[PDB]
Amino acid sequence: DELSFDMSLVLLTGDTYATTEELTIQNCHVAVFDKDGKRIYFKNFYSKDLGEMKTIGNLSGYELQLEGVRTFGKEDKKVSVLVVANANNANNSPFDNLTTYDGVDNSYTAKTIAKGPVTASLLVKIGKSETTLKYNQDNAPVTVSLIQLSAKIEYTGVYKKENGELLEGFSLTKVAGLNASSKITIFNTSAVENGAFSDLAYPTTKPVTFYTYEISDAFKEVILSVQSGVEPKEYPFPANKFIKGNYYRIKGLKSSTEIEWVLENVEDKEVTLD
Repeated sequence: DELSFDMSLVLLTGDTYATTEELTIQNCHVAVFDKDGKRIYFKNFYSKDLGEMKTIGNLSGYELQLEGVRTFGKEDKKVSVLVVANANNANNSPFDNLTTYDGVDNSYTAKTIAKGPVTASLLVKIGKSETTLKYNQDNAPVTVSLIQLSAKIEYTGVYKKENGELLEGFSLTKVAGLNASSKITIFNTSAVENGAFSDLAYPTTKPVTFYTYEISDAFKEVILSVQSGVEPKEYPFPANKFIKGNYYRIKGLKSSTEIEWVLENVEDKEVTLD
């Protein structure tokens, strides 16, 4: 005795600061679990399966079909669906051998990915939703709201404190302390939860907009090396201020003395300085 369901899945990347690249999903891993956290179904989707990015004004996302989710037929069955976007390998995902959501061995909560945020169009997103599979009844769509597992950081230069005029020079030469490792079951876009850490090199193209996974250690720093004449000076920021699913701007204020740095949380419209 066994019944088979097909689920309609909606992946929402955004609900106007994120670029089309940063909203792109090229591949994903979808996992379905029972009430006890046992994985009953999983599927790895790629660009031909994900289809096109649908957009209705302010909203944007992808539609997916989960064919052949097997149950054992006892009316309604409450389940949860977890989506990990842009972390798959060529033909499979690193999560394929994870048989439980929360467990001691081979679990999604224990899983750490070490592939750092570098490409805007291949940024990892994660989401989880709870639903009920209605037996011998017509299907209904289930939406999964995905968050950005990385933080977005834009260095916008050094300005004159007196008039707000942008100064020439003050080139970003180095960013040290960016994180390339992360947990995949953390969804709070307001608190730092990632305990995983490994060094993420600052690209040789020295970009002004760059990414990192969260850093929980209160003693870790993200250090910016900006030109101040002959030798570039180091400027440290608390690594735990950059939370996943947020966009930040680093601005400096020159006053013929030192530089007064400003950390802005763009979506929240908040600023933090000394």
